[PDB]
Amino acid sequence: FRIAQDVVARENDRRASALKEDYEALGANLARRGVDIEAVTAKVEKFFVAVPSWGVGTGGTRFARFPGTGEPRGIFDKLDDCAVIQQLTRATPNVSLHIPWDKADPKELKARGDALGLGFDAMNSNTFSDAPGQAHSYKYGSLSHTNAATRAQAVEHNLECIEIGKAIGSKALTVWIGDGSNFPGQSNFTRAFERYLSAMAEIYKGLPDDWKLFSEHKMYEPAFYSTVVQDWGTNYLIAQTLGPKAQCLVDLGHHAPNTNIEMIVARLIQFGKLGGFHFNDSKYGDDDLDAGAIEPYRLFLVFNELVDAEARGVKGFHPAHMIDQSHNVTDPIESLINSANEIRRAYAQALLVDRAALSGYQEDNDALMATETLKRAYRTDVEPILAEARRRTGGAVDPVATYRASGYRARVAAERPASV
Amino acid sequence: FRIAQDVVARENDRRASALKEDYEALGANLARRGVDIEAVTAKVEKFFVAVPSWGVGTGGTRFARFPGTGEPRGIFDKLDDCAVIQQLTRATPNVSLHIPWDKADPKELKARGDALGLGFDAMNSNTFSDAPGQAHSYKYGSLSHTNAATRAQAVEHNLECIEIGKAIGSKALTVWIGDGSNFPGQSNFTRAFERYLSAMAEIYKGLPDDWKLFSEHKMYEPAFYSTVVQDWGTNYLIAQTLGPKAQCLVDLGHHAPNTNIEMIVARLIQFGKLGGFHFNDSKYGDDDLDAGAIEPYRLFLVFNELVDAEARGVKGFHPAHMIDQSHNVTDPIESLINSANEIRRAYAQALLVDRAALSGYQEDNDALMATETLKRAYRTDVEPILAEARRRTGGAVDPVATYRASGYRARVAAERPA
Amino acid sequence: FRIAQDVVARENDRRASALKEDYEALGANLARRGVDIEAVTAKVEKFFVAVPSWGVGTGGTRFARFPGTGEPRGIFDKLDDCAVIQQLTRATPNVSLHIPWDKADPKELKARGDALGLGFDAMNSNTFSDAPGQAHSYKYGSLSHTNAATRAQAVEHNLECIEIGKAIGSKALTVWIGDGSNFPGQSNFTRAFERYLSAMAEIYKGLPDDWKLFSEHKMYEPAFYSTVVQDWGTNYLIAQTLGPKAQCLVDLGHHAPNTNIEMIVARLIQFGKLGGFHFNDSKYGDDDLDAGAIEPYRLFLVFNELVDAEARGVKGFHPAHMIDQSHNVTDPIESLINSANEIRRAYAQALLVDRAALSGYQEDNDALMATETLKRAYRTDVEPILAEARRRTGGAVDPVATYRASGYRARVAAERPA
Amino acid sequence: FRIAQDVVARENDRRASALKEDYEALGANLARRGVDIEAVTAKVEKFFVAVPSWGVGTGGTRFARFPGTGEPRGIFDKLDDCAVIQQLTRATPNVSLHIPWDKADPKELKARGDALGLGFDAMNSNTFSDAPGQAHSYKYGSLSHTNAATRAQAVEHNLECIEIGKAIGSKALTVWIGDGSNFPGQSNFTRAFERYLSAMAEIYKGLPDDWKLFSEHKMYEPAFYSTVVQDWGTNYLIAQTLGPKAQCLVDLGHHAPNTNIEMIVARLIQFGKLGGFHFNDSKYGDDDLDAGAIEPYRLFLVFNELVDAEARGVKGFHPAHMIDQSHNVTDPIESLINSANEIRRAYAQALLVDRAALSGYQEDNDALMATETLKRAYRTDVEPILAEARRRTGGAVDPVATYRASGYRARVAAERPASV
Ligand SMILES: [Zn+2]
Ligand SMILES: [Zn+2]
Ligand SMILES: [Zn+2]
Ligand SMILES: [Zn+2]
Ligand SMILES: [Zn+2]
Ligand SMILES: [Zn+2]
Ligand SMILES: [Zn+2]
Ligand SMILES: [Zn+2]
Repeated sequence: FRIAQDVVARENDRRASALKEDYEALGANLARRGVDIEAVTAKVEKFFVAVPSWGVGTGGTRFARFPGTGEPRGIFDKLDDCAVIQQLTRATPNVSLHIPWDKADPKELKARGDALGLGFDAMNSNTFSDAPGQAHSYKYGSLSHTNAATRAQAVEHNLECIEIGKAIGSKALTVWIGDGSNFPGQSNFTRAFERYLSAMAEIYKGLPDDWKLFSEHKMYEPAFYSTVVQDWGTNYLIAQTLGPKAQCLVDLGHHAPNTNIEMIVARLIQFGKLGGFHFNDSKYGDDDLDAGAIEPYRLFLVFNELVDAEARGVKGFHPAHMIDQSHNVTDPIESLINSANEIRRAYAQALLVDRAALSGYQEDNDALMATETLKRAYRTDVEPILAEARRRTGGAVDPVATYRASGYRARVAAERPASV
Repeated sequence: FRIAQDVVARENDRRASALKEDYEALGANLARRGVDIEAVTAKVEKFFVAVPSWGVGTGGTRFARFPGTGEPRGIFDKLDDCAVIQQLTRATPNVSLHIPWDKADPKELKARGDALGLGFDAMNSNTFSDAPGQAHSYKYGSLSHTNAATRAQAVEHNLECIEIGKAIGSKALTVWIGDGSNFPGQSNFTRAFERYLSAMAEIYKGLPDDWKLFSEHKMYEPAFYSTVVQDWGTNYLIAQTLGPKAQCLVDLGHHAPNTNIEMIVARLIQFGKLGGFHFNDSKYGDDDLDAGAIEPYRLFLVFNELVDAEARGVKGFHPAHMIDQSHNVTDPIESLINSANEIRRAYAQALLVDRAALSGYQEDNDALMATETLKRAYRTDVEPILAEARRRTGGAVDPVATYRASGYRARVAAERPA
Repeated sequence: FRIAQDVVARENDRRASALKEDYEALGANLARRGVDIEAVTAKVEKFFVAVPSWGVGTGGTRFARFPGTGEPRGIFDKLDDCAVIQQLTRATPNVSLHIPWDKADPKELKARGDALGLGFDAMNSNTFSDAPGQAHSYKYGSLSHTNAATRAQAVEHNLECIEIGKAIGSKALTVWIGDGSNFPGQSNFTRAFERYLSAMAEIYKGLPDDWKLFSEHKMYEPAFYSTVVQDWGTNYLIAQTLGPKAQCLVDLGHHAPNTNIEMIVARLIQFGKLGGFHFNDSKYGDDDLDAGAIEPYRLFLVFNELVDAEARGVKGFHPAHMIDQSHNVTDPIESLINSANEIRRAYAQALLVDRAALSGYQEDNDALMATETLKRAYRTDVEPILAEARRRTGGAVDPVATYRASGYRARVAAERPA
Repeated sequence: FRIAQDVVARENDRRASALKEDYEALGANLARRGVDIEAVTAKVEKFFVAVPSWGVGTGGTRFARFPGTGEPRGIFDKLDDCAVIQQLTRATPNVSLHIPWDKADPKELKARGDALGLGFDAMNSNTFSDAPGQAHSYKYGSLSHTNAATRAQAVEHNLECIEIGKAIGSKALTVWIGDGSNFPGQSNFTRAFERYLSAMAEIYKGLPDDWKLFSEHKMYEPAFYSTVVQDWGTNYLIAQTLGPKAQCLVDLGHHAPNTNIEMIVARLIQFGKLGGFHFNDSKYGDDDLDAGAIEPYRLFLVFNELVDAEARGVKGFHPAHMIDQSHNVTDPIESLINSANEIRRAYAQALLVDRAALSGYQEDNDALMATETLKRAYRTDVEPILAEARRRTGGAVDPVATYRASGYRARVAAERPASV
């Protein structure tokens, strides 16, 4: 236990009356709306989202990285911090690894995860940066590089990510590369895409029967003119061409300005190619900010589509969700905790939508009442639901508050010497 | 001849000397670069782009419309003006009609075209506005409207466009609707798209083998929250789903800010779904401005993908090129003329690209030289070639100058009600 | 009374039981946060936003207009509909008129307003479209047109607006123009701005001592390349140059993609040039959609700045708020009603912000808690406070429901032509 | 000479014939247009743009950095590299330093400059990153930070930059900070701006009589929610508040999507607050790509505004232009060489515009001929002019090729230690 259980008990107990009071008042409100709070809380308790191992360390920009105290160094420190998030929120039982950043003895990794109450989600390859001793540089690309040997090296690396994953209980490989161009003419759009497809096919072959291969699109950065896997369009083409085990990941901040992202999610669901959604928020580009800190309604609308599919069924709908953020000015553990909270909030509110009435208003072209139908769910403060769900599953009523009272940050600060 | 042949001759002779000097100098420059200027002029003389019948009249915004003098009244006046663009540029031999705005007797349309020296490009259906006497309003959609009757009506209108088209020489149906929503929840994305797909399939059945069914995506406007056919991604799903004769249409100004459009072009070409282009320029949204008036380089880069397609030997690749612009503050004829000129300008520069050298710099990851290889073609002032091509084919060295020296605007201003 | 009072009371009783429960519960919740739900309600009852006389009529785009039943015709019909919005929501006691659209005997407008329980807000001049019998077209601009006569005509019209407003009680003139260019070179940015400044100076001279002159910026549309008053930066230059009675209007959907609108509001407030805010919502451009229907948090954040201004004790702060929306796919009356409610919602949420706690987290750079302090206020469902505010002031608990139960649309649909 | 003269000579002679044919042809074409080419060349050979010392090193993103061979070791190697750019383009006689990065004995900096034929442009302060031993971190800001001692520390640093500048011949301080917030509520917008204005006033107070203070706006990055100096509006307010010596710097890639940047330039000129223009090119955000590589027409339109200023007779307009770019996938020296060329290219075309005819078309609202009048200039290939200008001033007819023929990169690669 990273956080002392008595601390959690103590903090949860001092707030129990306040929680009960809010949970009952909201229950009566929902009752009058033909909604059983219990059924909502039970689904909220089972909604999980994978945490990225690299998310608990302080992020930065090309201009600077301002570390806080107790920076986790290495996958072990990182797992230890991810455990706090899971313990207090009970919404992140699985961690997503990144190779080579988190390379370590498989057996040791698994053992550490099991001891912490954490599992492992999709593996993440890295061919957007060069590692020491690497024979071929990825400066000009990897899987789509013009040099065959470089592509081969990129493919072999992704294969190794699978072998590591197979050994720790993982069932998928996410592939996000920087590949693209910064100048017009630098790359031949079609030929680079062909090279990419060809290299991905080889990785696809190394896929066990129960594994999936996720490709992630991004409009720009690190490439500033063109990017091989630039949008969900190219992303769909990829998934369809690779096969059944290949699907597309939709990362909120990876789209052009004003893009209707929730429609992209619905389009992928329909054609059974939505592998999963990567949560974060943005205002300008791929800001990788805390989920819901900028546009919480947008987040709700995305979840509205997920819930529609989750309820109405849909062939091939088994999303692998993950938070992908950079925490440059906050305590990384606190931001991930509140972001996971935000993700469950949007989920919970999506569950309140009256699907029948909505469908009626859409059929009648009653736009005002259709949008109002969503707003009724969205405007609902489901915090008591999120907190109770946490309380019933070993979590903290108020995660951040509990995390602060535990002095966890100061503790790892004493154990982890900083640069200065 | 909408324009007096003597006016054309006078204004050409007035610029002949200068064109000879410019053409020979560029000819010499290109020879040093290993390019035969005659081979380019020959290709430029063959590049054509369709003019929109509805682009010959002054356009407007939701705030106002400020018509100029001699506004065309009806499709026949419009064809008369389109003939001027063709006569002077020799690059716009085909007119794309819009129904029901251009509804008229087929035989007459065909005859007028033949007399003016104009053919007919793709037909354009219109279910994004209610025509008088219409049974069902498209207020809430057409091909994807929730009401079955409204959808059938829209389907029927599209089939009718095909009938009118067969009788006048058209070989394609362009489908662009405003279908979408302005509010979250108003529509169910998936079901709306399913309806659209079923409707389009019905239209596909009635599509002749010598025709192409072009669907056109747009991010927003008229719909401000979501649009059924919002981007090329959906456009590809549509075309793929519909059949070998269904292709995607790419309108330059119909994309999200900063979208790399030339890549969209390359992607569609690779999967054989690039039906054609709708040229125009923009800076903010779907501004429908004169081609290359805002970003001429982007226009060159789009054409760079087109010229590369041919070089890479892509089979059956014959995209239909059409200009889709609104002229709110200029003489629609001059704009269209210069827009067509700009399009040909971009194409000619693209032809100057040293494909071998570019391929070499791309393989060796010499980004600087690869970009400079494109710039060397783009920086070349190809006006001499554009002017010569026009001259050798009956056009004007300086189209707009000739157009103004004829007093055509004043003329039709006196023949048409103000 | 446009809406039968028996209906208003019947629909309120029908929901009076559920409301009391929700109200008491929120009251209890707020008390635990050290907030007296009555003080909040008291201030919400006093928050007003003006309604545009042109907003009650169905809006459209350059592609089509899909009118509904009983479309109002003329100012008097529009005032009748605005009265409904005011009666049910009690948040729109003032109407903003637009000339020449609403030109009519001032004495009559004044009387009809007093009878309907409506006042008149800022006047709106119209030089972005031509009226019949107009001597000079505004095709190429109005207050900044190169033609002196045209600028003079634009100035007189605005002066005329001031006069009509002086007779009906208005205290401000709002000037939004389309003036700009669609092509590079068409306008000399500086010369054009100079002309605008000089002309606005003349309109300023016709301002009574207690009036305000509001200049409204807009990035683009109808001008697609450049706009004389393109952003708040240029807007500030205008207000600072004209004088103390000149201020800037910030319209939500008139900004570039991703712009931080709330910072703009704060900057203008800091320098005393925030004349007022124009509410609506958007996703792509100047969509003019219902306020908060797309991005409610942004709406809330704008109000957070408005509320903080009072908290810091900004002197002379009296913004003239107004709704500026286009309703193309819903009953205009219904949309304006929910827009006004959404506005009050953001306002009430802004009031719930624990300023002491917030400044505390800002001071010690506790970003996470600072942002959570806002969220605690924003996430709070204040509908009961809004519904209770309307009930106590003669409005409806569920305005749109009451409106639909009254059958008002069918009524005016019968009294008015199709 | 960084580049041997026999090489520059040989390469020039190799291209003399083609240059002669293209220049004389163009000259004739211009004569037929009523333009004397010699007059353009004479103005072109005197147009200078300052080069950033931090631009001759390979740049990177927050994802990776892929250095090339011969990366400059310190400021002295960097000046050496800038000397090559100057020798070959003859368009970048001045270098802009960045403190503390370029810290060194002012006497030695000045001496190396004079020795290489380089002058020093605007000084650049750095409070967007933490240098060793600071009493306070700029993590949450610098000049607008809530902590008084932190702001005082940033102020002092800027004053030190001025002292170094005065010792080496600089006449200005460029201030660009990262200050802002990544979360709504994190900063009180107004309080932060007030703190920034007060602090900047103190820096202003340290300005010599003939120095200028340039404040540079930027929409986002590193801050992803709000930025203190976010746009030209805020920038104008700053310059007007500080005084006559304070002006605004306009960096191309620092504006929101679709922004009309040329108008901004016009607006700042009209009110006398355009201190200078930082050149680069972009497509998505602050891409910092080679100038004119993405949108050459927009570059031309910016110059059109600069030149129209002289046409309208603006007095005392002497803007301080600088290139501010990041070269992640090219030889920095080559990218800087071609960017400088592109800038002179756009400047030359702007000089070719028929202002007389243009003012006529603007007055009678002939939109079409007005736009075509600019195009007739922009479409003109002025390369021959740029090349001749370089030949006349000791530069190379084709800088990049001459640079490659010299083998300068391999030479410095064998002299400079790669970081380990
Ligand atoms: Zn991701
Ligand atoms: Zn990302
Ligand atoms: Zn189109
Ligand atoms: Zn269009
Ligand atoms: Zn407005
Ligand atoms: Zn507007
Ligand atoms: Zn800069
Ligand atoms: Zn920058």
